[PDB]
Amino acid sequence: LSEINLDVEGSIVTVKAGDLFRQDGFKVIAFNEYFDTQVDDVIISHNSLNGLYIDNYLAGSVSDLDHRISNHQFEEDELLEVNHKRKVGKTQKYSLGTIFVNNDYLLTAFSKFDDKNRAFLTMPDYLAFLINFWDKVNRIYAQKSVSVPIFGSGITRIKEHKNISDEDLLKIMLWTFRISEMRFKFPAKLTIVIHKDKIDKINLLDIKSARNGL
Amino acid sequence: LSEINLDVEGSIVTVKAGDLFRQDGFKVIAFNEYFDTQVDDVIISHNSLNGLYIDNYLAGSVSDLDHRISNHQFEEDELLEVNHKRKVGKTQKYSLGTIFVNNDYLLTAFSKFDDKNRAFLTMPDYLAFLINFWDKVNRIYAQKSVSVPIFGSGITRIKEHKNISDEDLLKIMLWTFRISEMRFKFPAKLTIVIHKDKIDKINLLDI
Repeated sequence: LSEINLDVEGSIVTVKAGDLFRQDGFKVIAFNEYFDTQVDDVIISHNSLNGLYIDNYLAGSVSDLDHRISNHQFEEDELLEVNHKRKVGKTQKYSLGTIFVNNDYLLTAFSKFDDKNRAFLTMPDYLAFLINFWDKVNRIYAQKSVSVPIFGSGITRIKEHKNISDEDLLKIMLWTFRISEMRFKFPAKLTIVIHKDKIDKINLLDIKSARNGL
Repeated sequence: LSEINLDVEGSIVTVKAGDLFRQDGFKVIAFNEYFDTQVDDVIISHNSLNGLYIDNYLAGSVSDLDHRISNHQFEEDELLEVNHKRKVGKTQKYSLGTIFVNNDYLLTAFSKFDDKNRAFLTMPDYLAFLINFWDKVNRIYAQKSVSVPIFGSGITRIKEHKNISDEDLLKIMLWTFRISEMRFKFPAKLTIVIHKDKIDKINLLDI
């Protein structure tokens, strides 16, 4: 079984094996809190989806995107404090769930970076990113297709849940999307794209319950 | 029906109709971020579970409790800022999920208060409180009985979710608890208590 459609409180949500970059419509790439763009296996890694987007899929130079983000008008709440101590990498912190749209890609600030440029989140941070993100897309991209990976199944560490399964992350994503879409009467059309090789690990049948919040 | 036991990650979580104050073991009362104690229908309502506890069940004086909390030594993360502008009530703010023990009662910092002193939470606040709260009780009160109400099903307003239902709050509580106990060999023994007048609108059968 490689695809499932579920009714989540009135909206059809699709979970399917595939390649995110082959999806038509809006595609979500998970960046870090600084919206770093330097793929040198030091800040951003070449195996991440964040570095893979920049390496082979970004339109234009990395230097052009940096200036588009630097000269972008983020809400007063989406802008955080500036880490002047950051040695290697950008300095402006952004609040999780922040979205910078770039052609048909939604670059979202997902993971945090510690003093040792390690990608991490706490479970409260993870659930808070999801709720904020789901709010922004259901509000801004109502009725538009949005395709997302399994947030946090890559190198991002969820503190104290290092062994969390992609199947648990997937259920959480559906629980938090339900909480969000239930306040919107025309939410986004959500597709969760699972890497074709990882789909054999996940039992899509263990997830259907999350469409009702359990 | 009125009671169900759920096999959550191997642990049993009881959901029952009844009166929280009649439970054996630990009973959780939700306070605000300042741990205020002035039941006066402006900063703490006399109808809230917070008010009923202080008015009808607090063993000791409110002053004994305020001072005991003041002189209590929380963690460094649990102690946040100090609203000096605070026109009324305590000024020390605590991080949601902080617990102060008071006999067989766990007084936990749950709701936030605004300028008008409205009890409120963002949905990310609510989920963060639960994860931070569950982790504390699963670590400190492992194998001990902890009874709780449905957090958020009272005067507290979850922003953008003014009309969230008690059944939906119960569902959030149950899967945020699962995430928590996941990382504990011996979690706490959780009993979620619903008020008899609300088990009609909630179908524990569904769940």
